[PDB]
Amino acid sequence: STARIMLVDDHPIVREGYRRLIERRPGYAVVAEAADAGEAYRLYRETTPDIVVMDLTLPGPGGIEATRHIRQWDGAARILIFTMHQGSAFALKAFEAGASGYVTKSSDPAELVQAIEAILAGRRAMSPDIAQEIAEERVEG
Repeated sequence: STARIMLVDDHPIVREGYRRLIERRPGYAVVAEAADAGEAYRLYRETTPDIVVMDLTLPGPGGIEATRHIRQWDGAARILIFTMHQGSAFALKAFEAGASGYVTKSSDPAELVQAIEAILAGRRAMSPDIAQEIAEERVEG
């Protein structure tokens, strides 16, 4: 049940912590690591991974701008925004931009791999806290 992944985070050591987390789910290989949007686009084109995982916040343009760029080149691109920032604000955006998942970094660690798992399954991934915020906002809307 296999997969190649790209990580785009400007936090070189946390990035590594998350690589090691992702790779405990066997079959999953983190195949390119990027530190900003530019390097991301480049490496996407040249490894065309099964899924990219990106911060929302990047030195330069962030994951949402990043996501547009990549989708413009590859409309089927699977991107998971993974972030510390929350609020149905940004996730709606991220979504309207093409992201297939928006997960928060203080959710239960497991979230990350699950999300990746579900996106590859072909579904849209949302940690609880953001699902709650969006739903909660549709409810009083």
